[PDB]
Amino acid sequence: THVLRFGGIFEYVESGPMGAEELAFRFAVNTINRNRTLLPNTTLTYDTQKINLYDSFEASKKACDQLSLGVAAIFGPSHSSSANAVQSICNALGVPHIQTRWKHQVSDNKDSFYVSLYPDFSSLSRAILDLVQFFKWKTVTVVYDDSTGLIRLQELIKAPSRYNLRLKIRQLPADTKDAKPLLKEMKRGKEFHVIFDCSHEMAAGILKQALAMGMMTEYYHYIFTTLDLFALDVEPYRYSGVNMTGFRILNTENTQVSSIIEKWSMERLQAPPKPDSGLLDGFMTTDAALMYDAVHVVSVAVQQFPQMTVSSLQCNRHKPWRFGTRFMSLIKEAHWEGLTGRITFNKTNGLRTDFDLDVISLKEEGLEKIGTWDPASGLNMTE
Amino acid sequence: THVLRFGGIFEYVESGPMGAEELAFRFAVNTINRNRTLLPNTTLTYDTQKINLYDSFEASKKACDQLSLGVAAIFGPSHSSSANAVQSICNALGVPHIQTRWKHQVSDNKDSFYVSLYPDFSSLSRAILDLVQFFKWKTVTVVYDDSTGLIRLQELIKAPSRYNLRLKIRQLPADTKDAKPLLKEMKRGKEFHVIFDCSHEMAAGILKQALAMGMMTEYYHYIFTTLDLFALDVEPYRYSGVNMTGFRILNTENTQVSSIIEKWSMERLQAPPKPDSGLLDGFMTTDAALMYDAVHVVSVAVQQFPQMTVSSLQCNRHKPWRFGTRFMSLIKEAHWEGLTGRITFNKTNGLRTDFDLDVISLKEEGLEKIGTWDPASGLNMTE
Amino acid sequence: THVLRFGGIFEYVESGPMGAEELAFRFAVNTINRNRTLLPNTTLTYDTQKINLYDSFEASKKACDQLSLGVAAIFGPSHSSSANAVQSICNALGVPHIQTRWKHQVSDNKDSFYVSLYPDFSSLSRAILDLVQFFKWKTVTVVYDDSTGLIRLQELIKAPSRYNLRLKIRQLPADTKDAKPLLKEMKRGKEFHVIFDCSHEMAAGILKQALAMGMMTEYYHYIFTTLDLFALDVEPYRYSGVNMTGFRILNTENTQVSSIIEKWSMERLQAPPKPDSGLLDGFMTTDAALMYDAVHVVSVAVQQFPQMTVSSLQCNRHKPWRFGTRFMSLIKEAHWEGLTGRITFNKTNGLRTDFDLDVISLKEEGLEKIGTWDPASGLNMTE
Amino acid sequence: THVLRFGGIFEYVESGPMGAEELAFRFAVNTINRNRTLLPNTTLTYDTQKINLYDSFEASKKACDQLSLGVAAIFGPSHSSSANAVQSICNALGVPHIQTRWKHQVSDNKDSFYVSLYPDFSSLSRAILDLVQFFKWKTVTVVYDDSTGLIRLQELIKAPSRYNLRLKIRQLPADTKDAKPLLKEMKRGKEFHVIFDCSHEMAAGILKQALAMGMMTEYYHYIFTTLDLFALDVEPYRYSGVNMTGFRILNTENTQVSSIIEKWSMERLQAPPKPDSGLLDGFMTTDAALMYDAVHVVSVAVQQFPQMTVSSLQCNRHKPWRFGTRFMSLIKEAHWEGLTGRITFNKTNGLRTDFDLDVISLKEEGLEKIGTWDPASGLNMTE
Ligand SMILES: *[C@@H]1O[C@H](CO)[C@@H](O)[C@H](O)[C@H]1NC(C)=O
Ligand SMILES: *[C@@H]1O[C@H](CO)[C@@H](O)[C@H](O)[C@H]1NC(C)=O
Ligand SMILES: *[C@@H]1O[C@H](CO)[C@@H](O)[C@H](O)[C@H]1NC(C)=O
Ligand SMILES: *[C@@H]1O[C@H](CO)[C@@H](O)[C@H](O)[C@H]1NC(C)=O
Ligand SMILES: *[C@@H]1O[C@H](CO)[C@@H](O)[C@H](O)[C@H]1NC(C)=O
Ligand SMILES: *[C@@H]1O[C@H](CO)[C@@H](O)[C@H](O)[C@H]1NC(C)=O
Ligand SMILES: *[C@@H]1O[C@H](CO)[C@@H](O)[C@H](O)[C@H]1NC(C)=O
Repeated sequence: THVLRFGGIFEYVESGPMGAEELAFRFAVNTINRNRTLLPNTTLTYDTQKINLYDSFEASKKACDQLSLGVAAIFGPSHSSSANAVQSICNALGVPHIQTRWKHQVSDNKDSFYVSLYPDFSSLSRAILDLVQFFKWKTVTVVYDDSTGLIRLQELIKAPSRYNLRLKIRQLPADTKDAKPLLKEMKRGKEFHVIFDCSHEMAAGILKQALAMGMMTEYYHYIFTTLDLFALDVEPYRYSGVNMTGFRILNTENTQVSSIIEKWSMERLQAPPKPDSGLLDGFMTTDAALMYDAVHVVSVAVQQFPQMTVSSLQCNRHKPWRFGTRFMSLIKEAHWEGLTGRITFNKTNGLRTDFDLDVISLKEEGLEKIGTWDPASGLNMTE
Repeated sequence: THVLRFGGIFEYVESGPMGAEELAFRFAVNTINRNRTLLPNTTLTYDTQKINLYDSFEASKKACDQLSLGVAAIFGPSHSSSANAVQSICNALGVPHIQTRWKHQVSDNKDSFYVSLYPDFSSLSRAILDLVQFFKWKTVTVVYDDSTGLIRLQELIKAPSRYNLRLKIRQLPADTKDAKPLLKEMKRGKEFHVIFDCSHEMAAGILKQALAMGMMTEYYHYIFTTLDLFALDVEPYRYSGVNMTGFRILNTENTQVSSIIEKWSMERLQAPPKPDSGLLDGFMTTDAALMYDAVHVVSVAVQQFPQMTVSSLQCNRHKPWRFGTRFMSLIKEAHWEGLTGRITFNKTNGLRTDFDLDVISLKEEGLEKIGTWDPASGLNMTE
Repeated sequence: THVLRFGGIFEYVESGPMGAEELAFRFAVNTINRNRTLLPNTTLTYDTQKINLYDSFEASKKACDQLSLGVAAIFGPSHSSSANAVQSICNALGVPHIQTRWKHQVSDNKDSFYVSLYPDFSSLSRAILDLVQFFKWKTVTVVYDDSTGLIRLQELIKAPSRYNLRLKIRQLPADTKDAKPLLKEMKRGKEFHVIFDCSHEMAAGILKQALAMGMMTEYYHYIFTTLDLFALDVEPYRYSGVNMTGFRILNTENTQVSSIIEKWSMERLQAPPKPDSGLLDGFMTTDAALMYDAVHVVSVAVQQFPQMTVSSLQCNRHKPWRFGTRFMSLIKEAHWEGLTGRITFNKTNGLRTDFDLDVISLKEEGLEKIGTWDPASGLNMTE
Repeated sequence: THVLRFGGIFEYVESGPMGAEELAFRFAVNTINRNRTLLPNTTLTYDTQKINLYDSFEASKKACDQLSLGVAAIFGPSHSSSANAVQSICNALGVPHIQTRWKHQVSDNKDSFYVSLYPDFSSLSRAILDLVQFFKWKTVTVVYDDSTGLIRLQELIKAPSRYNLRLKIRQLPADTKDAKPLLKEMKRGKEFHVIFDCSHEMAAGILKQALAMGMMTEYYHYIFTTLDLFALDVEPYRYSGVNMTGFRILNTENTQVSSIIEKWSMERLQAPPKPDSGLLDGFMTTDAALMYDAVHVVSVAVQQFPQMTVSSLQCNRHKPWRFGTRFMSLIKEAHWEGLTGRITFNKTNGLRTDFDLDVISLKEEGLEKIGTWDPASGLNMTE
């Protein structure tokens, strides 16, 4: 057999229940080592470690401790500041780094030992621009959460340079969950079409706030850049007539993915979120799905090269892994059809710039897919 | 008494001369320890270390090595990826981290042991917006270089939501400094009023291709976010009739600052003499000036804290510096009349938001000051 | 094999290489000597002399010294006063005088033993007038350098009487090359269509001054009366948008002429262009081309007239040359397809009023022929 | 005693005895010697040679023959082509040259042994411009015969660049006195104000065709740049009501000048002017006056240089004249006052630029003096 171990750095929430990404990582390794189809002899081992996600030194220490122990891959923390340091450590010591969240990559950063399964926001911004094109929008407003959102929507912000759009870029107030003043100053300008660049939780929050204000009508259209739009309590919004739209990468249409999501929902019920939050119950966040997909993709990559040996690399001396370049290359060339559709990393840099999105809009019966999106092909509306 | 040591994580050069920031750090250390008035019974010693600035692991190792011996304050690197890791290390070990270049601040980063002397772009973008309001501009063409530039100037991009401006965001090519297609696109669109978010090295090149494209005429107006506009060889452009507004925080109008600049030029024994870069020769860059001011500000803060003994801190066992809190508080509330002017740091965060800018513009006799921008009083552009 | 001597007077260069005209004369003599098709049973030798080009006494003394030896034709100086003196001497002694530069001949002069190869500025100025008609110009500013430029383009100056133009004649500042005040006056007068009458060196200087003055835009159109427009380094102006226009008599399009130009450039190896001069390196000026063509035309003329034993001509005795009349008639009626196209001398006067010009213009890909001009056919502007 | 003789080169004529220039030269030579006040012990002797004025070889040979004999100074030919050769010979041999007619000056010709008594056509053109500004002209038609007229009236032609004058440059037909087509073109062009740069005989002819065309009305103003306008037969136009205007340097309004002119007219009894020519009778043209004044200027210069024993310079080998430099300085520093008013030579040029004109216009009588022009003050229009 094998004692292959994957390193995982996740958020530390002592007061609350276990995190979604870490629980999905455990679920994925359990599925991999239980299903007698992938990695028959190899059995995955847990090396979960918890950090605060906002202290790069703690994450660096945890990653160095993991690499000192037997670890074949690092599943990076979902924060830019921590993940940058973690991938720098991994690149220096040659261990592959896997990221399941978007991190702003510096153009001059010469790091090669990292692959991110979150869809690249260049392609996602192109998809949002294609949505804006399809609706014949002229004057639009963008409402982002963090300054990095401007980076996440640069291919859409740059559109008026070449297009005839009219961006009215706004931002939700920081350190405050109240989006009421922004909506108040937004209604005065008659902003019919709005693009929201916030997380699904705060997207639901601002939707509830707008409904309390009576903002949305039959004449208001919303596009959400979050991929967790399907996991929203849209029942208060069924017949309101709002033209809500968004993207979704979790391939819930496939029966296998649906069964996996249902098993996730029934297994993850120790401490569900509060019902008065605006999110459903039988749902899987796209970050958990991407963690599952990442574990499976790394399992596929290691399957083709079974002669690996797990080392005890130390951070004190830069010792590249004996098999770190080959494993990294196979991970970058690994293809797998999983929860978030087809996974294919770009060869130039390790990112998912080729993915299959589904455009889900608010019909009269919940949120239903109205087409697909493929970077090679473009918008594929069928209805 | 005893000697006092400072951190010196700087750029690494293969075979060329030391960088401007490193030389400014050394020059400042020499200035304080050669001056009787500043720290009479105290000697300043430098511990400069060279890194790639794009290897967060290398920066972390250098910071840990410096803190393993006596270092009282780390003047961290000049890149976001490395500066974040060094800042996290300094916060964990309770040593002040003084940074002289801009870096995106995460909204949920709980870091208290860091001071930035770069004029906060939250205020400098407001200054650019005040200029474009002064010139009665109804359409601008904000042009940036790196995606982080969007994070830099966000208070200027959110202007159409409150003003009647028309922004056309554009990005310079990343493959090479060949902006001729971009300048041709700007010329075709009759976009005369342009804002450049670049560096002086890149701004000089962009001006060169703008002259090559005939874009420097009596109709075009360029506003530069660079604070090194005075360091541009504007002889070919001064007679073109084009007015190129900008800013300058380096208080070159003062006589002590001018003398220090002259000494800097005299001691600069290795400068690029190539007559094709578009930059002048006898001028101190704003980054070197900010590093000089950083050393001086930390010197002033040290003078207010006698009996401060520097200990040896190990990254393996997280043990905060005993004198870190008092020294950090003294650095935060430190006022100094340095080369960049008044140096007062904000109290809530560590950023420098209150600074005295000097708006400059290009006339037939060169680049000359045409006013002064102050956050408290706005633009005092009355000549 | 009858021997033959060709007299020539050229500029005296105190140091370095000799003038381009003397090099062209020597190269043409060598080419005729090595070619057996031209002048088969004969030979050509040269008797080059050097003068200041401004001392008519020196030119007269050199011409008399050459006439003391047996010379068949004198290739006189390229300056008005010295050329006039040598032409009078040759007309008195009966030997032909071959001149390749424009020189004002007074109306009542009766000299017959002289022929000119420079395109007469009564047909060429008519070509600039035809270009002005084609461009539909209504306001034109003619800018010349020397006082003899008005007498040169007199047919262009006398245009408003017979057409509808707004000539605004201006003169380049004498004793200096800095035309910044003149260009500022032209810009203040909104004079966008300018016809420059200056040498290619001064043309390049004025182009540099206008680029520094912001006059290199799509608004400004410059017509150059110089025939060496191909020798200007238009790298900084091709992308500006100026539609620079001019002529080129040098038949560079031909393969034989291109081969001869390449041979001349390879043989030159002398007088490298100044880095900031603004001219090109491997291009031959039209003056050297006309000297080469003059030697070839006189070789053709003497080919048709064998047994011409050149005798000694005494200036003091003043005995006309025995073969002078018929040899000069043959030169005047000679025909030759040389470097500067077809070389046909007028019958009434010896000037060259019949020539083919290649109207070239500046595009984004450099200068390239855009039409053809012929005194009989007129403009044939077809790109 | 100390005998000094002057050499002169004039026109060769066969019908008339000798030209007016030589008449004035002989009159001056045999007047100064008789007047014992000027040159008490130095008899002036004329050495007259006659040339074709269009053969630079003949003029050069005659000048060399004269310089072989003892000659203090050469009174060069009244042409513009042989005068250049003679002045070059004089400069090379270091002998003063005196020119009484205007010839085109090469910009870079380094000659310092010539003085031109003809009022230079750079102050005369400014006088014409001041005269047309005084009359408040807007449409001006410049007419000339010799192309060199463009070089002469270049300051007048360069007027539209500064002011609003609309110059319409025209040229009289060459080799033909039937100027009717030009006058018809004027009639069809409705050109009312004309500036004639033609000789007095040609001016009278042009006035004759104008009267034949009925163009001597009250709406037609004629400015004549010629200084011999007072010599015209204006009786047939005296009551025509025209506004004919010109200039007059020949100070006829002086007792001594009037007596000298009367004596010259009395001596001129060999060839009366043609009765049917439009010219007066018994008058002295400005060229003869300039020659007479030139001889007196040289006499004043030699007054202070009484030791200049003439030499026997040969043209075969150039030998500078020992007395040439100081005699030339005295020539250029002689403020003699004669028929053409105050005679002062420009130190940096040698030409006469500071002269005193007297504006004359047609009235009920013949050409009364209506003003005075000086280069320093300006147009002193008193009338
Ligand atoms: C909103 O607009 C979309 C765009 O076609 C449409 O499919 C949807 O039915 C609309 N919803 C309404 C009108 O409630
Ligand atoms: C959409 O996708 C299908 C298959 O996924 C493909 O055959 C088709 O060409 C695409 N485009 C359109 C417009 O249907
Ligand atoms: C001069 O600067 C002003 C800014 O007040 C600008 O509006 C104008 O276009 C400039 N003039 C030029 C570029 O000729
Ligand atoms: C602007 O500056 C001038 C000169 O420094 C000063 O007199 C004036 O009071 C200032 N105005 C302000 C600060 O509002
Ligand atoms: C050619 O010149 C005209 C001006 O007559 C100008 O309008 C046009 O743009 C020019 N063509 C170019 C620059 O390609
Ligand atoms: C212009 O030149 C072309 C040759 O390219 C010729 O065919 C055409 O006839 C010419 N047009 C004239 C002479 O009008
Ligand atoms: C002009 O002529 C008058 C004639 O009386 C004279 O008094 C005056 O001094 C002259 N000059 C000026 C500048 O008026």
